[PDB]
Amino acid sequence: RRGPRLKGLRLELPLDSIVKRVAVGSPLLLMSLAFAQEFSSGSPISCFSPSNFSIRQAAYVDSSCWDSLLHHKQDGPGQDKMKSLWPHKALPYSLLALALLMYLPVLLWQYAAVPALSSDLLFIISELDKSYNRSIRLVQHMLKIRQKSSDPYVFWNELEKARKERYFEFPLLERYLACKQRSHSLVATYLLRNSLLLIFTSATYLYLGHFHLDVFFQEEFSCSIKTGLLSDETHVPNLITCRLTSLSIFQIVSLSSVAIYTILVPVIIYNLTRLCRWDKRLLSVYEMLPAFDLLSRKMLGCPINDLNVILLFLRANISELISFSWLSVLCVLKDTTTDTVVDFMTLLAG
Amino acid sequence: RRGPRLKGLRLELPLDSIVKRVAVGSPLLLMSLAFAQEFSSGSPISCFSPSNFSIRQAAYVDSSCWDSLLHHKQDGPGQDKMKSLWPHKALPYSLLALALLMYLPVLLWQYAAVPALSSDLLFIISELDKSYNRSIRLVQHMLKIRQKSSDPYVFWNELEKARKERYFEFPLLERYLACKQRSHSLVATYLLRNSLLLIFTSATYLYLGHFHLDVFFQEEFSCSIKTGLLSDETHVPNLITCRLTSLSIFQIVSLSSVAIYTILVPVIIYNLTRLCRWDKRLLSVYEMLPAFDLLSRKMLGCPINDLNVILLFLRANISELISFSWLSVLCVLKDTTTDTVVDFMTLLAG
Amino acid sequence: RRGPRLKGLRLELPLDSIVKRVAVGSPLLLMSLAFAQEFSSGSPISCFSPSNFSIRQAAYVDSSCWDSLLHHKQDGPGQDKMKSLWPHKALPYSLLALALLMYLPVLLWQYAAVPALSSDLLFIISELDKSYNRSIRLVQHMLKIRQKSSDPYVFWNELEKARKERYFEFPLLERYLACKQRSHSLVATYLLRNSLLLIFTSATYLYLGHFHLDVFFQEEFSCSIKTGLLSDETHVPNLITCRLTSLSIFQIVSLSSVAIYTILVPVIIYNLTRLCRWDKRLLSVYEMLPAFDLLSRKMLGCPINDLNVILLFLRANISELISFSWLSVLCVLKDTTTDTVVDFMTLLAG
Amino acid sequence: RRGPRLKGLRLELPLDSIVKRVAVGSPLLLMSLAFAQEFSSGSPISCFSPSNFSIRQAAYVDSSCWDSLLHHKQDGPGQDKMKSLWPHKALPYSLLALALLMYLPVLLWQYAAVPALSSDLLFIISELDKSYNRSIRLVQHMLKIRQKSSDPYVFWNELEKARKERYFEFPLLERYLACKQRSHSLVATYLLRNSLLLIFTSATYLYLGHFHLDVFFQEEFSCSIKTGLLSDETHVPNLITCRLTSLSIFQIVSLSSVAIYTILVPVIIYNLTRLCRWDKRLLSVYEMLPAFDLLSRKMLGCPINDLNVILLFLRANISELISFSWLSVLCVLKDTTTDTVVDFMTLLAG
Amino acid sequence: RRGPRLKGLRLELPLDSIVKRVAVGSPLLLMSLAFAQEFSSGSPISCFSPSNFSIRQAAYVDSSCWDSLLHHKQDGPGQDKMKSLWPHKALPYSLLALALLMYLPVLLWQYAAVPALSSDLLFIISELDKSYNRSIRLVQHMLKIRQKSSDPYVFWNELEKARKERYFEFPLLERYLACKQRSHSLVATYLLRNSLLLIFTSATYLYLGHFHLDVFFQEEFSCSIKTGLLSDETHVPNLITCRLTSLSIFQIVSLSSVAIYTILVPVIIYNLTRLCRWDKRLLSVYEMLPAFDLLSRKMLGCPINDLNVILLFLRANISELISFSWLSVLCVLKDTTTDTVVDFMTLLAG
Ligand SMILES: *[C@@H]1O[C@H](CO)[C@@H](O)[C@H](O)[C@H]1NC(C)=O
Ligand SMILES: *[C@@H]1O[C@H](CO)[C@@H](O)[C@H](O)[C@H]1NC(C)=O
Ligand SMILES: *[C@@H]1O[C@H](CO)[C@@H](O)[C@H](O)[C@H]1NC(C)=O
Ligand SMILES: *[C@@H]1O[C@H](CO)[C@@H](O)[C@H](O)[C@H]1NC(C)=O
Ligand SMILES: *[C@@H]1O[C@H](CO)[C@@H](O)[C@H](O)[C@H]1NC(C)=O
Repeated sequence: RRGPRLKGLRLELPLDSIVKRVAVGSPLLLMSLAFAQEFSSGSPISCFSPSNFSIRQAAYVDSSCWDSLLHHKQDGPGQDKMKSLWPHKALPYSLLALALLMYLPVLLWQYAAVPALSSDLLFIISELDKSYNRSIRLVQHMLKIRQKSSDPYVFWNELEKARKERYFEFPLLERYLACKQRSHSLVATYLLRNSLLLIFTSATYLYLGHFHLDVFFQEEFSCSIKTGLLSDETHVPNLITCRLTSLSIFQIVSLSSVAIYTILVPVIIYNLTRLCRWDKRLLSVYEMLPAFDLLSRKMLGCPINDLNVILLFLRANISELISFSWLSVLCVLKDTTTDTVVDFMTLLAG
Repeated sequence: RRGPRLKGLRLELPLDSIVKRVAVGSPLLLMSLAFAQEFSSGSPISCFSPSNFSIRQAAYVDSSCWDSLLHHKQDGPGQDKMKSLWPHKALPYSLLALALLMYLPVLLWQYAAVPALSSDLLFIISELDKSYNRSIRLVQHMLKIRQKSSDPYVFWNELEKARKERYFEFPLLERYLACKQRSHSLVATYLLRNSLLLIFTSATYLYLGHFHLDVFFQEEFSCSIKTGLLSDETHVPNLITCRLTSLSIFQIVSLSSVAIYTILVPVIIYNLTRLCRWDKRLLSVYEMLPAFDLLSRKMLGCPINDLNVILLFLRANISELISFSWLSVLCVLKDTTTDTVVDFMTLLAG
Repeated sequence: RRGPRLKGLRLELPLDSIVKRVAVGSPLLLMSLAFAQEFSSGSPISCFSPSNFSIRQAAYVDSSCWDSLLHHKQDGPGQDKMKSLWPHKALPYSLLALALLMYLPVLLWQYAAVPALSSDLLFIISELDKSYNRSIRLVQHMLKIRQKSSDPYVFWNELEKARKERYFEFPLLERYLACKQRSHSLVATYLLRNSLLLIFTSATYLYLGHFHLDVFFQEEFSCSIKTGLLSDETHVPNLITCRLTSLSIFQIVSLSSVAIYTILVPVIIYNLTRLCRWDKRLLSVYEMLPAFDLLSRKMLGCPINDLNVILLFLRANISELISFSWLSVLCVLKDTTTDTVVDFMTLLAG
Repeated sequence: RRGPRLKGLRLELPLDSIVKRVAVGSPLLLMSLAFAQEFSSGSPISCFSPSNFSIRQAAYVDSSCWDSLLHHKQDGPGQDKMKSLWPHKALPYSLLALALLMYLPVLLWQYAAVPALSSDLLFIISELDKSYNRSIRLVQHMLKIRQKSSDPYVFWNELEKARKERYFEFPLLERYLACKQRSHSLVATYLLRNSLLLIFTSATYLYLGHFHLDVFFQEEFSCSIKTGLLSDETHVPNLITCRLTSLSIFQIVSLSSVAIYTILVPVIIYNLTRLCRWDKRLLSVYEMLPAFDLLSRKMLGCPINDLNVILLFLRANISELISFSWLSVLCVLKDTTTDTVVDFMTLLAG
Repeated sequence: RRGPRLKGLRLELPLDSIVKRVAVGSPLLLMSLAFAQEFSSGSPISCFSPSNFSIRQAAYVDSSCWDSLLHHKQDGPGQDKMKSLWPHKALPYSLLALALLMYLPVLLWQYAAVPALSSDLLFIISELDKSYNRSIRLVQHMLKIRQKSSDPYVFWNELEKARKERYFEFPLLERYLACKQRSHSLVATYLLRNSLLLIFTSATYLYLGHFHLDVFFQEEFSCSIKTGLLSDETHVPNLITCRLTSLSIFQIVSLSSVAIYTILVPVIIYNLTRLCRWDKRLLSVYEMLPAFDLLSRKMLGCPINDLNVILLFLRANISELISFSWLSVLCVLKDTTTDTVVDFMTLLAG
């Protein structure tokens, strides 16, 4: 029971998982599409060499014109003195670099803030289960006392007496939360991961703006082979002119990546903003019970605190641990009420 | 028992599962067929270049004419000044976009309304099994009292006394259903998912009506290569005329998608209408027992309510849980009768 | 025990399963063969273009003549003014449509009549095992009474007394069968599924008689390319004449499908006939036992009733459940008899 | 223990399993070899067309001459007016038909005689284990009386008394075997399956004798393309003459299939003959045991009875069930004897 | 414990398994290599046709010359009037035939001598474990008697008395072994399997000596195409002369197979000779314990008896069953001793 609970513990908020998967898979899918196009077309570019050229000579011209992009510029009939067509060649490599960059912050978070968070979460839930049991066991005596005397004054007095009984409030958790309220490691790692994601998105925007808009269309370009030693060969032409077939795929890939990351920006902004605000209905729900009372009194402090991230993970987990299904219904009963404690105790016993 | 039961709980209905599968598989199947045709034909189009052109020059003409669809229009000998043949090139990408759009509402529903619904279903069934056990436990005393006195007046009086005994009616369920009847999150998500499906179907209709009917046949088109820098090349022709071989596949894909989504429309309309009416024979069947009676008196309210969706999921689930295997036969016995309670109690005990 | 039993419950039948498998596998296998032939031949058709045509122009002619089947009708040199050769191109698509049509009634039956039948079978067998145990429990007292007095008059009197004892006859089963005898959902679904199978078989017959017999042989056909915008090109011929290589595969596929469905027709007719008659030796076998006696008195009514389908499934299942291996031997003993009950009781106890 | 025994029960004998496997594997393996040759050669036939013909025209001639086998006869330079070369084209299809035909009787046997045989076998073995236990339980008293009195007269008298005690002889088994001696379903299915196998073997012999010997060698054949519309084409030759490369593979396949089925004939003859004779040493072994004595006295009748098949499967199964390893040694002891019963009882107890 | 022992029983010896694997896999590996060479070379042979021949005509010549090996001889420039080059074509088929022939005796042995041997082995080991336990249980009394009186005369007298006690010597095993001494089925099957292996090895030697040495080198051969109907074709040459590329692979395959089977011959001879001699140190080791004494004194007759095979399998199995690790150490103690019995008894007790 315990071990399976530890394995099922969540250390990555459900919403951020989709962002991780998208930001790490989209460049990979685009790169796979680029490779598929490259291997389907046979040749990345095709050139219009004279009829005299044999098949081998034409293949040599194609290869030398396609491989001379990273090295020398090539100019089409709509451009200035020079235009750089290199991004056509360095597209899959840039996609690999972008995928690695996007995966890097995930690795940073996992290696830097998985173990402490796991330990804190497991310890807190282990304490909280028995804390809830101990809080519940007094409800029977509370109900008997209420039945004996119906006035509310005695009820409030006995509630105060139970609170002061010192049989609970777990001074361990009080000190632990007091210490955590000053810790900043988890918030630091979270904010750093989000900021890295945003910085890399801006970097991709800059890359696709500086190096892809200039040659976005660039239908054809006039290559040359005489730059090498074979300048005394009159057989070859001077300015063999040709084009590149994967231009449409390049344009698509670029636009698709831009759109995907524009979509992803606001999600990351919301994820970062989640820390600025303390986790409000649930707070009023859990304030009543002494077990959750201790951790609900810390909202006076600044929102940016390690406990805040721990609070987010507790809210994410407790939704499925099992301990949440009861107090929610109990507080729904309280809200509906103009008896409730007796019904809650009966349900818990059942 | 509880574990496997909560694993086996269904949260997507049986009928909507087929629609979800179809609306995401059909576009993928059509895309796979398009890619298979592309890689089987070797080239997407073939052009009738002069005999002087070598193999490499002919391949260059083919590639430049096939890649100049998204960029420039091409006109056949039956059209107006201009006709756009770009939908031929952007078919698989549009199919991918449509598949993602159709899959989006499923993800929205699963991320937005799976956990609350799961918790509500689990709590309701867990309480309902105990409610049924407690209710059936009193049939023995009912039988003894009925045997002692045969008149129906005493039977009715004792039935009222049992109802007022207060040993059941579970004030938890009463207040839970009262709260649910005002909630609108589940109905909102359901209606939003259905409306998204309808809107995306209409969008596909518009896309295939605007950008496929104009060039539905468009056998051939007249391409040109002189638009580039090689406008001084007298060797090449001026208006190389050629065609595209995947026209039949394009026409099929379009018609097939239109037919599939026309088929799917009415199913989604029925799914949306399901909420407009409360789930009648089963209602009369389950009204008798006190356990199901409590949720059977909420029919007065507006049909649109969170409880209605939960009612649908309970009806879908109880049909296989096991709890329904008895009351149906008991109410069949009641219908047959001009003793029945005794037979039902004996069957339950057995 | 109960779990594995309900997993092993059969809800299709041993015979109709083979028809279900064949009616879907045959079109799929034929389509796979057609695709294999298409990808092995490389070119679905080959045309006899002049020697002047280069390789690219010849490939263009092949593609344009093969793609102009579904759009225009081509004329062979043995025919009337015009003949339609489109079924050659639309063969695998028609096979896919036929496979989907064949699979549709199976899905209808599974989604429409699997759950009610499963529940009815489960309840009936669960009650019948206990009924058999209770019935056999009295054989000991019957044996003692028979041993005490050897005359047959007292034996018959005690048999009547046991029948009237009211310790069995399970009024639940009586009313359940009475209600079922009026139900018609299961018979309706069964008849609808079989009728859909027959209608689709007739539709395939019509399709292969209208659109395959006319062009069954159609060795060659005279194609044309000047219909496009190369009508002023004197280089091309006027009426390039050519043939299609997969003609034999087409002929085979057609004949094979016709034969397979002709074989399948009588099986479905027999499946429909199975409902018109109640299942006779087994009835005389099971009449004696009181538990089986109740369900054996309902044949006075029309054979077309919901209970009839449930009776068929009971006969199909009980053959392997275990509850049948004994009564068969007991009734074999009864037939062999000119003691038997004592031997049966001893065997059951052992 | 029981369930695993039921699963491990053999229902197809060990010898006929090899014939079943071979009669289906051989045609499938030959078909796979034919397809491998077809896809390795690239062209099923190659033709010697003039040098003027381009590559496309030569491929057209090849395809039209290879596809005109099933349609029109082709004559080689050693034949009469006409010879039919169709069997070259319809070889893999004929192999598929033969494989399906050979698989059909197996399916008939499995669907028609598996369940009754399984039920009879399981019932008989379940009764026989208890019968053997009861029979051996009396060996202790037999040994005691034999020790008390050494004369053989008292031994025989006590043997007769034990036989008449009526504590065994299981009247159930007697009546069951008496009923089975008249049943003919199992022998009918067995003989029908064997006769179907023999008939299909003879059919293959006829097919390979009528349609393969005539054109067994048929090196080359003179094709023609002018039969179509292009009879005014002076360019093409009149009687293009060519050959087929897979002739050796065809010859092999034919000879191999003939040899395999000639090998299989005698095995099936022996399988059929197995029923004509009752299974003798084992009968003398099992006659002594009272449990096996009952079925031993049933060979007075005709060997062709249902029990004969049941006897064959009992002999096949008991060899591994466990109930055979002891009585064989006991009867070996009896044969060696000029004490043995005491040793057998001690071994059984141990 | 028992069942796993039955599954782990060895029924094929450790040495003959390697011979089986080699003799069944070597031809398969050589066939795979031949097929790989065939599919890597593209054309099994290449011919030097004139320059006038187009590509299609050259391919036709290649195919017609390669396919005319099994039909007509081809003569090279070093040979007599005729030489047969067919073995080049039938090499993989001959390898398949050889593999099937080598696998046949294995199947014969497994189908004909696995069940009886398995039953005998399991029965013998089951009896022998109890025999060993019963024999060792008397060592305690033997030790007590030896301690009471130290003289060897009383020790020998008590040993004889224990041997005559009749509490062991298991007349079951005595009679079983006496019967087995006359059985010959197992030795017959073993000798037949070995003789089949030797005969098939000799057959391969004959096949490779008659049909491979004559044309072992045979670099080239002069083919002809005019033998058909194109004898009036002046365009074709008369005696197109060409070679075959897989000659080296053929030579290798042949030499490798010869070497492998020459290696395998002596191993099979040793396996056959194994039966001629009874298995000697172990015989003296087991001559002591009464459990193994019974089977040790059954060696007086001819070594070729059924028990001999049973003895071989017992020796092979007991090495790992567990029942041998003790008596070996006890007899080592006996050999080392000039005390040994006392030490062995103390070790057993410990
Ligand atoms: C074509 O070839 C000739 C001779 O090889 C050469 O003189 C001429 O320059 C070539 N054409 C071009 C455009 O270079
Ligand atoms: C064929 O080639 C010649 C010279 O290479 C050129 O003048 C002519 O225009 C070409 N014909 C076409 C139709 O392009
Ligand atoms: C053959 O080619 C020449 C020149 O390319 C052309 O004039 C003639 O029409 C062609 N033959 C046919 C049958 O079209
Ligand atoms: C070769 O081609 C010429 C012209 O294309 C034709 O007249 C002649 O008949 C052809 N040769 C044969 C054998 O058909
Ligand atoms: C070359 O071809 C011509 C005609 O195409 C033919 O007459 C001659 O015999 C061929 N050469 C040889 C060596 O056969």
